Amino acid sequence: NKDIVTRSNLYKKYNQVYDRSAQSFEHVDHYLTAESWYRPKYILKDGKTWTQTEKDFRPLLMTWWPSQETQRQYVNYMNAQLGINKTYDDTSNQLQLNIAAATIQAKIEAKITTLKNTDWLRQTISAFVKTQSAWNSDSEKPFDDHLQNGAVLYDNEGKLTPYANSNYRILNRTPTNQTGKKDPRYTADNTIGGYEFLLANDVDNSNPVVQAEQLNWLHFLMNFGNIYANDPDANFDSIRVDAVDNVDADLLQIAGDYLKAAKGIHKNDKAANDHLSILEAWSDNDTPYLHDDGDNMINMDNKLRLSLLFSLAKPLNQRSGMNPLITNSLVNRTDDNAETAAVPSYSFIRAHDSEVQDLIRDIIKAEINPNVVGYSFTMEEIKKAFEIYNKDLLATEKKYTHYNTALSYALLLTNKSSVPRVYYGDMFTDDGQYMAHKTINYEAIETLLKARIKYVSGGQAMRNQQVGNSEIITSVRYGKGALKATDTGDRTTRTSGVAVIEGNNPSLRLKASDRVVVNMGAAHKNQAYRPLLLTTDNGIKAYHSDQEAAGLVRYTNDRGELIFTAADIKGYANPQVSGYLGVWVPVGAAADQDVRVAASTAPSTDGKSVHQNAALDSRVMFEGFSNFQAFATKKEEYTNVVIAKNVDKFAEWGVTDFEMAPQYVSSTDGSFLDSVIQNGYAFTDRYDLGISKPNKYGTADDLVKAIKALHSKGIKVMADWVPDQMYAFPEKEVVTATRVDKFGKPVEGSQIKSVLYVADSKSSGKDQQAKYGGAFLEELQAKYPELFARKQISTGVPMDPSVKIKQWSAKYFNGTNILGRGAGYVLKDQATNTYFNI
Ligand SMILES: [Ca+2]
Ligand SMILES: [Cl-]
Repeated sequence: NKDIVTRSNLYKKYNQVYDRSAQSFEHVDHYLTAESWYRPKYILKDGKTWTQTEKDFRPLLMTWWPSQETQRQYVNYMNAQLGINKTYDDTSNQLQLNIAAATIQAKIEAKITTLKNTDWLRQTISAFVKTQSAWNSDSEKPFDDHLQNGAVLYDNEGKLTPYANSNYRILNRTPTNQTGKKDPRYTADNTIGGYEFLLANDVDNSNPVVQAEQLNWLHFLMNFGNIYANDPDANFDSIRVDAVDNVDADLLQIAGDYLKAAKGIHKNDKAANDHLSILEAWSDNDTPYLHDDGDNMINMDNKLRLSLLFSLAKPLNQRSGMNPLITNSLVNRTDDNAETAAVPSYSFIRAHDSEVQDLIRDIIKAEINPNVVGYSFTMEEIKKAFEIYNKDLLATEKKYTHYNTALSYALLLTNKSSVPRVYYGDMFTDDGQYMAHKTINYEAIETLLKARIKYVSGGQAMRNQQVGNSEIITSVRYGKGALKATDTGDRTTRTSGVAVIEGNNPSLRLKASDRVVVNMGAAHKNQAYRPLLLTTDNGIKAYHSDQEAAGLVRYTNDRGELIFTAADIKGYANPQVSGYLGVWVPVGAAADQDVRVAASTAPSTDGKSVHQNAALDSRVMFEGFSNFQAFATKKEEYTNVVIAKNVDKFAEWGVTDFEMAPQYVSSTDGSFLDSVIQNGYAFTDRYDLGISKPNKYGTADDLVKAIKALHSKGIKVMADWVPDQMYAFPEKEVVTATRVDKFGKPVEGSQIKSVLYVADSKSSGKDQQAKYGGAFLEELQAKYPELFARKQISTGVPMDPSVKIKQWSAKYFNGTNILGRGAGYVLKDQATNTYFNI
């Protein structure tokens, strides 16, 4: 318990602790750590004269050691640090070691007076502690496939840490596994459809008090303008649910219920489309889960992503056939004639995380360091990887980066029955200042986005034709008002629609007798067509008007068929195309032609909130950041400042939904990619949206101006809801902990098995969390009582708003990534085998 901490020290009555008080020890929850300092009764001032101790704290390992072997190692170490040329071996006795320590002590106090400070000794003792297997990674091994090498799970009933107890920490309650059993309804994924421990400090989203706080935070983000700036035009309109497969899926009912109660998205498409919210949910069970739950949010179409990636973007010898582009999707686009698609979705080829950091890892693991752990890169590894990356982008033969980006975007931006999401890093450089440098594909993508507003409407037909040595796909939109190939349309149908012709093989050669006959639809008999995009020897030629293409007009026949031959279609191999891209639009669309349609106020009657109809198809999502954006050097280069200045560009592209980066002030621990490039996903304060300090994207005021500028053009703005984990807490806590895998299963024969461990898991209690934490739970329970009545699926009980989280503490977390502090960091009395409690 509390004894006296010392025949280990022969200056025992000088070096013994000032008093029996707690104020004379650097403790964590009244326990002592190998790095704990204390106030002795006397200091050996300048290693000369025993002086009698104000702010004169000294290391405990100066005068106390857990084992005699540790004293030896401490003597050997500090001898080498202070220039004492003498080591002591295995057979040395206790008197020799005590005199060695009572010499080290003297020279320590000499250097404290010479150097006039103590930092050097903090670093020297820390360094010594990290050499001992019981106080470093050695006792935390073996490592597992956790992104940060391993995790520890906080025990629900800890006799020595009752303040860290919980009746919850219910793990792996993914949408698939929400009830603690695999859902029998969803068979596309044989697994439990995710895992609890992803990164850093894992928030216990099974805790009813934490569930209430996540809703509190959700309300805050959807009212950020009203709350921060008393400005109702600066609110986030929508959310992205980050890391769905790594959190308790009760948050999906909580967020869906909130959108229904607060925004009325279930009433009609106008409400739903004004607050269009998305998941990042990787399991193939999550889409059908979300559909049954009421389409309160939309998921990615992961099948179409993989179809694009493997048909178009992969290297030439790893490339699949093209037919997946038609059939391997939530929607079979062979003949899509539906007023409303069965399931709503968003579609993409890349995102901030998907096919960016994966490519940087491939480059690092290849040409620099093969022992890289997950995505835990150093900034130097990143900077040099990007020299290889940026050169590969402009190569015809790419070894690392995507082929056929423009072919992918031609399908994404003409496909029916999905909301396309354009990735920032496909129009601008993944690195560098925001919107500073255009990619070689910027023009093609910009042309398609403007064309989409003007031409892309009506039913869809995709065909896969075997011709010459290879294959092509055609994708057609029949024009506004023409759902079917037989619809003869009105005037606007005639001057809308589009044909996309694509091949994914550079050797594609048509025989002289080969015809590609593309049915444009019954509205397009005997009609002039002109190119929008054509593949050339060196890249892609874009056509910004009918007149720019005046020389390349061709005609449909009396059956409404465009016909192409060897003269028109062949394989190419340049930095932009590896195969063929041709895009054709009808001649004579007015300069201001817009075939998009607004969401109706008519009541929804199918029990779903979001409907993949012409109104949702008219939307475009923009992922408005890159992980590897440069840090701003001046205020004009801040992302949110550039966004406000360039908002006219987004409206011109038909961006309806601007997905902003997470706006939380980033932690700087560098324990993951996210906390090295400071994207916003690694944070300590959920409510610090550039308030205490700028985020990577600017000040809180810069954010407010960015949201208002986007709102000024009718553009909705999405907040990144990130309830899975938090990084780099400033206050230590002692927890009873067990070494686990990412699923929370206890490991082999770990020395960390219901033992004390020192976590960084307490917030300051003086941050934005302390101000806004649970601040809106009374307002929410008053307006929307049904939210707090619902018995959540994973727990069987409602959210508990009776407690407010002003300070994060281990009792609200499942556990943490291993911190390299070891299984024995909390000091015991050698004799009693008892943890020191003060
Ligand atoms: Ca989790
Ligand atoms: Cl259909």
